[PDB]
Parts: sequence; structure tokens; C-alpha cells
Amino acid sequence: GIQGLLQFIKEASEPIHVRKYKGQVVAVDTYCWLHKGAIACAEKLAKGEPTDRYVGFCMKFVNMLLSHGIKPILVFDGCTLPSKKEVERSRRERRQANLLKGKQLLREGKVSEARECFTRSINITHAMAHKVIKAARSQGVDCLVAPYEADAQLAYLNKAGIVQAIITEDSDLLAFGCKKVILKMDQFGNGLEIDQARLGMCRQLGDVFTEEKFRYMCILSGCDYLSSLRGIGLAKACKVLRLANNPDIVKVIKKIGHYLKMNITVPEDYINGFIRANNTFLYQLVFDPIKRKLIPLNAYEDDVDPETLSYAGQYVDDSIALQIALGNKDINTFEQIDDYNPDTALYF
DNA sequence: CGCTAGTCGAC
DNA sequence: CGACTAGCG
Ligand SMILES: [Mn+2]
Ligand SMILES: [Mn+2]
Ligand SMILES: [Mn+2]
Ligand code: NA
Repeated sequence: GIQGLLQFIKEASEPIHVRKYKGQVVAVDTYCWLHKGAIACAEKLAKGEPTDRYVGFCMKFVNMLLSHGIKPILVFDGCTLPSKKEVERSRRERRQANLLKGKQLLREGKVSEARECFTRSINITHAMAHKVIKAARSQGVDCLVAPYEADAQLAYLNKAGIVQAIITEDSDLLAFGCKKVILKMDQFGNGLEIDQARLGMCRQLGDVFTEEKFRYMCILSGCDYLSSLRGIGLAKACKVLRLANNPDIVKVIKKIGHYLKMNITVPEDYINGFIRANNTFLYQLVFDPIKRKLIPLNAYEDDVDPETLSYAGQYVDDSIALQIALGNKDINTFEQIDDYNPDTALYF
């Protein structure tokens, strides 16, 4: 989650409509619709009571995309990436804390505060996601569960040419290298569009419109993989990459004080963490729908060594990866919950 | 000015 | 898993 990236490159945005992508294919970060739909029924989820409103909430958007002649591909989150496990456990503690706090505020009579706390404790399980999967497949909509983050999966789908745009609310997709990203889309088809090619319209960027420099900037600003240094944000990082001509990022980071004229002390931890975050943004494991195989987001460069990228995701057998991608296999228990087969009728 | 961190919407 | 803004370098 690049803190305030949208406001920073606002000059590259454009109010559009989904009708623009008629006859084409788009992929959706379904967690957004799932979350927003889960907000509507927070109490039943917090109490464990049966509910199915978020499903219809997703199906509204889905039926809209279908009505405007668009081909949607719902992408869901899979396994938890080790690089973002600290934040994961943080939210894991916070949601349970807010859960118990909600259960306690339920006894004080303050129902509004209890619901307000039940809203900030929403946990999107893979069972709900699976419900959305089956419900979407009922309408003939192709689904795909990412081996890890849905961000990398959507990124691959957009960069490979399977889809032409990505529907989401997360600006991380821009740092992954998505060509076109649709944001702020309502249930009618009204949203914003941030095109990569139009990043040059942002004067505040300068010569930082290339994918590599944009990535470096996003990481230096502080991502979900590596926390930024105390005092460094988007503008100062952009300034660093603007005033620097050296392609080797390591020396640049080592002289970040020389570029910004600030007494900045850079630990080795932040260097290794930077290389780590970069390798996570570049070579995170995704799943090829057509060839049915676990692949990195981008082709392995000569300067990198795949054996030292466990944090970017661990490899498993492609059959298991297929069973996870289809949603037949549970993400946690690794047990077979469903038995869907695309061979009996995206993948083809 | 730019950035940290707290804060409140979403439905 | 954002947007807005007070407090601060
Ligand atoms: Mn994020
Ligand atoms: Mn995500
Ligand atoms: Mn993300
Ligand atoms: Na920052």
C-alpha cells in the first residue's frame, strides 16, 4: 500500500467508464468487493451467524461488467507471503482485539460503537471467497486463486496480455507494473483510470516514469514489504531518483544523504531489506492460466539467484498449484474442498 | 513546503 | 486493506 500514491500521480488519472473496455477482458481484485460487501453484514460475521450478502454485493458488479459486454476474471488471494507476515500478524491481533472489544461494547448498550468496532475487525476467510467463486462460476465467470498475493497475479495477467485493465482499490498494482488500473469504480461503472504511459503527465515525477525507477520510488516511500526510513516519503524518494544518474540503486541508497543533503544513516538491514522488497516486487510467484505452471512475475534476470528467493514464494508441484488456483484445494488445510474441472466443458 | 501518524469512511 | 489532517522537520 503505497501511502498516498494516487494523490501524487493524480495528473495521470482520467475519469472513465467501463463501457470503454467493451469486447475486451478485465481482471478484478475481488478482495475489494468482498470487503465492501462484508462491511454490510459485519455483525453476522463477527458473531459467526450465517450470511450471504457480500456474495450478492460482488454479483452486482459482476452482472454489471457482464451487462456492459466485459469479460471479468475474478482473482483471489492465496497463501500469505512471508515478506508481509509481520503486518499480517499485526492485523491478525488487531482484528481479534477489536472482536473482543466489540463483544464487550455489546454489553455496555452502545450498539453503534459495537458495530463500529465490528467493522474494523472484518476477516475475509477463504470460505467466503470460495462462495463467491462458486456463485461467479454459476454465471460462467472464470476465477483464479493466486498462489500468494492477488496483486502479483493481476500484474501478470495485465502484463502478459490476458487482460487489458485491472479493477482494484489498491495502488500497489501500479508498482507491480500494470499498464491500466481502474480505481474508485462504483456499482454503475464510474471509476478512475491510471495509465502507465500517462505517468509522464506528472511533472512532479520528472524522469521517474520508467517502471524500474517507479518501483524504486514506491519501495523507498515505504511499502508492505519494507518500512521506509524515518523521514523519507514519495517526494524525497522521487528527488533521490531524479538527482541520481547511477543505475546501480545500492550506491544511490548508500548516498541517499548525499542526494538529499540530510544526515541520513542507512543500516545494512535496510539495504538487504531493499533488495528483498525489490525481488518481491519483481519475482513473486504467479500462476500461468494457459500453461498451468508456477512462474515468477517476471523472467529471472542474470543478476538474481532463484534459490535465495524463498520470501518471494516457495515452489510446489504444478498439479497442486492448479488445484489451488481453481479453488478446489484449501489454502490452509491443503485439503480438497471442491472438485471443479475446466477440462469438462480462460484456461482451455 | 514534505512527512509521520492518528483518525474515520465503506455498506 | 484509503482519505484527510494536525503536528513537526
Ligand atoms: Mn498495500
Ligand atoms: Mn492485495
Ligand atoms: Mn497490495
Ligand atoms: Na514514507
